[PDB]
Amino acid sequence: LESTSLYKKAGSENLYFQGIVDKNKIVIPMSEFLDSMFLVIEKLGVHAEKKGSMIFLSSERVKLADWKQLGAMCSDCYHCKLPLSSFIEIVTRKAKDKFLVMYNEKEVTLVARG
Amino acid sequence: LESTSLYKKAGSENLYFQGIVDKNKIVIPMSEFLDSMFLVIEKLGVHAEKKGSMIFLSSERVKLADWKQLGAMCSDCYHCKLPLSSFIEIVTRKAKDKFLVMYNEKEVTLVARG
Ligand SMILES: [Cl-]
Ligand SMILES: [Cl-]
Ligand SMILES: [Cl-]
Ligand SMILES: [Cl-]
Repeated sequence: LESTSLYKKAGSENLYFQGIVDKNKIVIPMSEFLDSMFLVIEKLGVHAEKKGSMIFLSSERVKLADWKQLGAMCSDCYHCKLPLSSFIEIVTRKAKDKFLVMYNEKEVTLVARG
Repeated sequence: LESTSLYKKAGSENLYFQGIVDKNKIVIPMSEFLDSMFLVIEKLGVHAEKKGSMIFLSSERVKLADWKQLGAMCSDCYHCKLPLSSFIEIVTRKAKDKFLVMYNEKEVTLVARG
């Protein structure tokens, strides 16, 4: 019931398939990265959309208190927005065990740690 | 009188001095990067501050129409805010002639093109 928790469980399998995979990095185009990450939380009834460099979240069921706790700007329990970079940092938190995460408006780059 | 124009004129000299400079990359900690970039526009009376993952701009003199044109959310001609990533992309536009620009909450990395 915390939608951000769904990221600790979803593999980087998503990002592997969608990205360009090298020995020591994976590069994922931004729209494909965001599409995959948005789809993860769609199962708790949380809808996500990008407009500009902001991510907008809204939910019919689940409260978004976890997103607010992590920095999102919410108008109520069911509607929040947050910068693209904050969204990327949140959803890749578990991937940081194995990868440096960096990005720009074009793409997300995960570099194997070492 | 367009404050974003001041970036086309300010060298990467700033970033070299503040960063860790290697043969094919420069890595600049975020607070030092933003401090240098904020200082650039301070000369047209534009004040800049980071809070969360947002950059807040306000000006006593110069209008901020150029920032608005580039995506900033403005309450009037003299007050705007924009996501950190959008700010980074804007201020490094001229550096993109020589460098890939990428970043995260920790630091900005410029990789020599080639
Ligand atoms: Cl954990
Ligand atoms: Cl857009
Ligand atoms: Cl130009
Ligand atoms: Cl802060």
